Amino acid sequence: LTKLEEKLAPADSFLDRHLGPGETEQRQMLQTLGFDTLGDLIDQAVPPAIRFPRSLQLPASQSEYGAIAQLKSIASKNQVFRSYIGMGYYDTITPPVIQRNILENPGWYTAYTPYQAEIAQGRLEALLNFQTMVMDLTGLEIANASLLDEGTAAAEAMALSYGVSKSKANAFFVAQDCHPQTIEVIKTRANPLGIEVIVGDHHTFSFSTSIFGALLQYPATDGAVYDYRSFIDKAHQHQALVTLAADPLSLTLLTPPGELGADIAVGSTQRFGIPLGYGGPHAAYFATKAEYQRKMPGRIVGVSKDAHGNPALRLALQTREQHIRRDKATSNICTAQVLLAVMASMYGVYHGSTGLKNIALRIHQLTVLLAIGLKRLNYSLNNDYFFDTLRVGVGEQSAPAILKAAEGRGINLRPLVPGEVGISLDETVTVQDLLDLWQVFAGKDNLPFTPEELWSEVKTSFPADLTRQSLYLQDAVFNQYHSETELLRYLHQLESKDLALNTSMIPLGSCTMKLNATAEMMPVTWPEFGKIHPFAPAGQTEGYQILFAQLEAWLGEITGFDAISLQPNAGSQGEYAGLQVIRQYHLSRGEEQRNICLIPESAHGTNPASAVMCGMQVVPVKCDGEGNIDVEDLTSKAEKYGDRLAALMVTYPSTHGVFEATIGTICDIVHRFGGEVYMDGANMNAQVGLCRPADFGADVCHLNLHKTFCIPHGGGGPGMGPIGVKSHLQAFLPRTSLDQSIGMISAAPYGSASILVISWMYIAMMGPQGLTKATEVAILSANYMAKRLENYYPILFRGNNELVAHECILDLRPLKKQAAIEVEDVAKRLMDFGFHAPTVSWPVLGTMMVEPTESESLGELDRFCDAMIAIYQEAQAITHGEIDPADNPLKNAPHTAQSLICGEWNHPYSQEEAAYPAPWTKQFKFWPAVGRINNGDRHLVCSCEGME
Amino acid sequence: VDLTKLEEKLAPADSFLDRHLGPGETEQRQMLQTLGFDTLGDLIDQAVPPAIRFPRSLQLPASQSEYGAIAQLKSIASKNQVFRSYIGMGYYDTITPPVIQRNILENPGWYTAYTPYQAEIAQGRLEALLNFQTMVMDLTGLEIANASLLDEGTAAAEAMALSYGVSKSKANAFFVAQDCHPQTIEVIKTRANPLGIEVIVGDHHTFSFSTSIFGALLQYPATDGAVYDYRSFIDKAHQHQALVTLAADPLSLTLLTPPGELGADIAVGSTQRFGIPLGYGGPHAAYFATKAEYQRKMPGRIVGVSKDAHGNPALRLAATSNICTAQVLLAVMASMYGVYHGSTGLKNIALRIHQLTVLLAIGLKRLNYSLNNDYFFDTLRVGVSAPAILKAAEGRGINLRPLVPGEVGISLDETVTVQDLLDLWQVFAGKDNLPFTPEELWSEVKTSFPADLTRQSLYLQDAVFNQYHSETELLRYLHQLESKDLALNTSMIPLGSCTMKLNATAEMMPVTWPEFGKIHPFAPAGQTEGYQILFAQLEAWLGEITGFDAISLQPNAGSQGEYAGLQVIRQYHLSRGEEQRNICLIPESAHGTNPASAVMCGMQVVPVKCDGEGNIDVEDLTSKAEKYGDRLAALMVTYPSTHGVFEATIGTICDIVHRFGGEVYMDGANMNAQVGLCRPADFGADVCHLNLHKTFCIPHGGGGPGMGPIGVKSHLQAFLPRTSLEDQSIGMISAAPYGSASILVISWMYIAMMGPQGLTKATEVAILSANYMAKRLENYYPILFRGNNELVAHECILDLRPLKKQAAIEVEDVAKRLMDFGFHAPTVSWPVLGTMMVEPTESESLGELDRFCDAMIAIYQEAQAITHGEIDPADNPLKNAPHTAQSLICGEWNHPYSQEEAAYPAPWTKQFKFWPAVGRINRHLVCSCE
Ligand SMILES: [Cl-]
Ligand SMILES: [Cl-]
Repeated sequence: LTKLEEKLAPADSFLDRHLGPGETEQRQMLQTLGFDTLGDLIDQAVPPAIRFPRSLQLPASQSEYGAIAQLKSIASKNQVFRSYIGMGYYDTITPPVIQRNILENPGWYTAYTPYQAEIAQGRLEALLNFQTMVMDLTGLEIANASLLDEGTAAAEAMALSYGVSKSKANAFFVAQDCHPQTIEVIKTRANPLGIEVIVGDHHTFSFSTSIFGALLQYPATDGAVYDYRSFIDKAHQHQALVTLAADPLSLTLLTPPGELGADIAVGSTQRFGIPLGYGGPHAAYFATKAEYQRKMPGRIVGVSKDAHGNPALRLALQTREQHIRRDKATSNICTAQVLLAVMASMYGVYHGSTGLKNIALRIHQLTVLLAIGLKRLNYSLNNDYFFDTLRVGVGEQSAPAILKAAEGRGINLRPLVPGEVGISLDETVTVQDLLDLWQVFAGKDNLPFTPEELWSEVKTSFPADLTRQSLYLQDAVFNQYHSETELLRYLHQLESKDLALNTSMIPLGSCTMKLNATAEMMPVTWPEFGKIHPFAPAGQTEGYQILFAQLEAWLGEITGFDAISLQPNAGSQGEYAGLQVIRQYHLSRGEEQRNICLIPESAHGTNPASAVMCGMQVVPVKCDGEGNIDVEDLTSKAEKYGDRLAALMVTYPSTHGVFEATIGTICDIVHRFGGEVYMDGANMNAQVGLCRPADFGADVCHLNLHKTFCIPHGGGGPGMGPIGVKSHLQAFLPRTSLDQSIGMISAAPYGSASILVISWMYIAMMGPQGLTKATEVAILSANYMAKRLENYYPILFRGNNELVAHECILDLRPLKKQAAIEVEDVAKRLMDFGFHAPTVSWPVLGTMMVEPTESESLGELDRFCDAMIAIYQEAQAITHGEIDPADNPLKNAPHTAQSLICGEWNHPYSQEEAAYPAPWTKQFKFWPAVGRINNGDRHLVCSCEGME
Repeated sequence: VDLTKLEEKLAPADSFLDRHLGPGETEQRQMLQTLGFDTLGDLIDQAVPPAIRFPRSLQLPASQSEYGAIAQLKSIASKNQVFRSYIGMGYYDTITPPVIQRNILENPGWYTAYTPYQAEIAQGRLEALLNFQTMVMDLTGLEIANASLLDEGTAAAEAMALSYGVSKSKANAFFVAQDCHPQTIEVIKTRANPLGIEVIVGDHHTFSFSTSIFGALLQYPATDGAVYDYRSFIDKAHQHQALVTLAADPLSLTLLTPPGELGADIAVGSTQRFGIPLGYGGPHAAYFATKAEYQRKMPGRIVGVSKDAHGNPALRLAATSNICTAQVLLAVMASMYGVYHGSTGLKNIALRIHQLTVLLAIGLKRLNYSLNNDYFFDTLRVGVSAPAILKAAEGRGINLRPLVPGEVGISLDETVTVQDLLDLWQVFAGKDNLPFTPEELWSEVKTSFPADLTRQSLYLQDAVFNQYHSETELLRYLHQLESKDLALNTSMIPLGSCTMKLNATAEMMPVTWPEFGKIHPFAPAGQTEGYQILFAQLEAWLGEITGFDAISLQPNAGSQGEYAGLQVIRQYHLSRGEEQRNICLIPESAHGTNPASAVMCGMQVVPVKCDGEGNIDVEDLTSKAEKYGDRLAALMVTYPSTHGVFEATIGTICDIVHRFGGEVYMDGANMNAQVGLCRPADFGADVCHLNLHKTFCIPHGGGGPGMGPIGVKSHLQAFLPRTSLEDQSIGMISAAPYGSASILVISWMYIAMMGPQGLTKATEVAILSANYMAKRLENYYPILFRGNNELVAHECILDLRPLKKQAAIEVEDVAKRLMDFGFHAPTVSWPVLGTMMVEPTESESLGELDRFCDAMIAIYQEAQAITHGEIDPADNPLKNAPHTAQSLICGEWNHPYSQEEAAYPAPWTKQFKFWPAVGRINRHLVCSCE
């Protein structure tokens, strides 16, 4: 068969679809570089000492059609139950128009963070809608653009609360009826910080122990609705901030955290039409009082002005605070769950306040009806008040029998304690479902009541003093797009403002903006993956178990690590998990004093943030004068701190894009002094099939599946950051269910499980040969671009035949010295050529880092190079005094259509020179939606963006 | 029951009717207020004549939520079985590239616009269509190709009609090879009957040509897979001045010498194999190619290259035929398959299929079976118990083709793997251990068609077929074309007579479920139970809506519906021994497809006058009915009229026709004014067609035929087209028993989600919105043809002729100027020359309606400025529209108006601007709207 099929005319190959440059184009590019074969270039680019000497051991590549069919048979092994398990995840109905035109639209999911706000106004507006929706619902004044999941959001509230206090308190109170995974995430975050987590009963908590904060669940995990006002008042007189983890759908009916006096509200917006996803992805919310706005973690959309005085949005950063409490108040998050926040905000837009309230009201009414019927069947109910969740006492002999009978109908209930079961209803629930529940509990299909007769007993089952009266979602945007046609057009208008991968290459250094192929994306929205509750019984998730087993083995082979955790749900979470595992390792050997983390001064700012969150003390390691890592400063500090040494965090190849052939020795050094080596996987697209982190001395790494392995960038999302570890660290990995484990890094055991299918598909379609070729072509394209631009812009940090790896760093500092042109000028001017800028001013201030990836055609690479060459000449005209140095296209970019068409034109250049500076713009023109937005040095944590 | 009563108590759930309707309750009351009515019911009572008002609720299932309707259809779909069908017969499983599926077929930017009437804002799909034509031209080796036809059978029937019109032969006979696909032969006979054409079905091997023919149709490769050299046959046909058509598989043409090189005059075929779902019959784009010497009588639409006002390249869409559409969406998909794969990719797909087929053949031979095709491409004719072979195949989820006793056919395709090959061998062997090893057979593998038919000529050598092979490049190319086109995701397209309403996501979703999209139209009945349920339900529901006793879902275009309906009437009169009844009465304001359909049916058209108020002249009708009483076949009517009027005389009109022995056919163009409010059968129509792509939400596809089912009274039921391959059936109207079956799920979903209450409300709101627009515009443009109580129905006709008198402004000036405001024009110059007919539908919001009215009002003021000498009568925005960005930005500006006045004439254009891709590009008797 195999040898028979090899004889047949070639079939459609996914590798060819994924690679931008074909064979012909590759030969052209090699010729400009001066190499006969790609193999020759790669032999010079990669140091023999670390070159992986064999083929990756992975399943042979399949066609798109074949991979889909294989994954379909795997998916068919999952069972889609009606899960009434609750615990922070509830089935919901994604309006088809949103599923098709957002979730299944590359126009919405292919861009990354809105670094270049002028060409991201569409998704920034949807995020602003998300924030408004969260503010209205929570009754709190400030809301960010979303966080990873509910549990991590709660941990961010804990950190903020510690930073605000001025007392001797080191305890944080967590109610024992918070969701259990939330408590686990908080404990895991508290451990390296030395924070005492007190898990207790809010009813009886004495406040005899000083706390800086308290977390309460609203409604509680068992469904109970409580009035938290007196707790909140007592907490305040003890100087603690109170955070409510509050179900946002419930807030359409219940008095909100703001009005109860709470200081912070967090929760999941999953119920706003986001698939269960077997854990994710879902956007969590975070809201607080205006007095704490400067301490807000993560990203937040603000309203600014453009150069024409018109309103424009930008994605702001947490302002950098200097204070004695920074060591426990640090956050490492630079992203938002953008795509999912867009989806949740659009759910609110489509339903309106009345539609949302009606959804909640119907859930409540069905829940009340369920309760009445259960009582008529002589079960006991334990919640005095509730929204959507009942706590049913059944008799400790009968509980497993009830759960098994429910399963017999394709229904999951929540096993509470023996003699008790929980039931959470949701938007999908019908009267037919209600009848199934009754019959299950009755043990027969004939009931001693008729469903309709029970209606007279139905009434609001939460107290009057918690019955919300205040309004929400009153702004026009939530009232005017309720027909499918109007929402369709609203989505299209927003999408059209944004430059995504369906327009042009976005060559973001360190971000790997490669192809997010349709076949990879398709299975995400199969219900067998999308409609599974994360806490469903193992018997119903055999397909996911297979998916996990295979992905773990494959990523393990690519990295060379012995074990993989698929849990961490962001790049930053991967770093954090990796450091946590290292910390736990030293603890397991009785060495609680190894807390020094060596970090190269060129590192992305999330690295030391993550280290600080792990209770580590960062020690900077210096760079060369040739831009490589300085071994002697490393050694000097590896000695000075030698018996305190916990870790070295390194990126390979370097953040400067260098294949440092000294990598194995650096590792050999750290080990000599007792430390472990962690590799940041940002630059892993230069490695796949060419070298393996475990082989050169790394003990743990994380991978960015949303970079190297095709999960889309989501308009700014966290993606997934699984970690690989060697055998000696295996015992410490995050738990895969609800023991030397560090605990839980993400709320869900497999993080955002549903998007893992994308990376599975990529590997299945590429195979060993495909994955390796992709790496080699990415290196080819970077070197090609470097070679084309080297006479215009100095290329920094070369080899080794003076080659680069997968990215090239352009030095724009001469343009400032010669023409007073700033890197931001070049970035906006690129928009007029139809391009999103590459990475700006990181790792080197005043430069650009360009990463084309392997997915972009020679034609597209040449156009970008031609744009940069055109911009060089514009700068020359300034330098030579041929144009006004203050009034020129570079200073005035981006140019909107209106600015060129309306009003008086007083520029020493033509409207044509402004809008059509290259031939291709006259065939297809992308219009910047707004002029340059108001407001050099990089943020200290989110290093690729401007300081706040 | 008790659950229903309990459910009604609960807080309201998301209602599909609310999503479908543009105006909400608040907007509706605001519109009723401007009209002078307190309730919608008061308006409708005055709009619909009480004598024809349907007096009860439609009897249809209560509405379901989007979520619930999807779940119900899913349980129906799960009753279908997706087999590996190697049946062939003109349908072959194929791989739709996922990037094309997601970004074209499941993209409203591609499927929501209609025909490119306004070419300046349709350059995207026009270019994709140009690509389709180039692809067909290259593959067939013939010079002129149209933008596609409905299906293979009807395209072959169009070829017959072309041949009849241009052949110099005095013969009246058309030869059809007996090894053409069986359904093709049926469609040809059905089209030939009313024309008096003799169809000769025979063996092309032995046909003597002593019998004179004007045309011949040959299948390449043949239906049983045999590949023949038709050169000698073609030469003899030419000796007799007959035209030869080859029905040629376009994939096979990557390997086989093409029709153009064999001497053929016309080539037709299906492009379904170019990545289009089986669809249980459709929709698929058929191709039609021919020579320049025959060009003038070729059917359908053809994209041409022209120039715009700036001298830049621009596209436009240039034995009678009634076809005005092309299968646009599917032609786009077929051409993008060609663009994605390129010449090499296509040839490799074909070559692998052939190699697999030769391998299959060698293996079957080792197993002592007889192989009957000397030469073949993808299809084997296998001689033996054939029933036991077929049954054994079914046991592995495989369908083979039952030929004659002792013979089975096997057609391989793009999805076939060596594992599938192994399966076929084991079936025929009778065990899993074969007396050979798969790899061992490779040595005997050789090209199994002759050198004399081995293609050497190249194809798809243009750059477009060579530059978009990565997924990223294709995604971007698709995005750029899409971006040029104005579709329903941009703004309302209020085309009178086209009903541009919401094509809801939930309705579209099931089209691409494998259980609907991946079923072969000739799969065994036991595998298609879900479709059987779908058809039964749809037939019952459409019958209740129309009042008819029986529905045929077969006709696969609006024009096919008219044609089918008239064929049924013709057959009725034949059944009564009254062939002399061939007079078709048609109002003079009718769409041109109506008389063309009648002529195709062998009928003689007699026009009927409109009166001084633009209603059917009852006296004239009565006089003509009486005059042609002895010969009266039919009256064709639209209701409400083509002038948009609910005539109170419709029942009287039907009575007069019946009194003189005619039947009444109703064109369903205006059914969006009727649903729930009146029923064609109830007022006297004997048959009608419905346009499912207008009234019932099938997308307009960028110009597609949609589906045109007919409803008939019991006395016509015997004559309906057959639903499977003595009876009184007219035969076959479409190639597939249920036409484009996969898209029928869209109308099922709409009816399931709307319910009887929703369907009726939709109609009422459509009438409300048209009346609202007329009231807003009446002071600026005279409203023509108001009905009783001075109300219109679902559309209003704006008189633009005063603008011509006062300002020398033409309707085309206004149509292009609307582009600068971000709107696609309404229907231009039909049914009344120099006017516009606007149909908003119920799906557009009050905000959108007001913007369109405001644009028309602003344009009225621009005309006034010309009239009053405030601006140059020749150099003004109306004459220079549409304005491209480049024209406003590049070169010298010498107009007396500003660039801002050109590009931003309304405030909304400063919030969102749609840019016309080209400047202005430099009445048809059939396709009347163009
Ligand atoms: Cl491989
Ligand atoms: Cl209803």
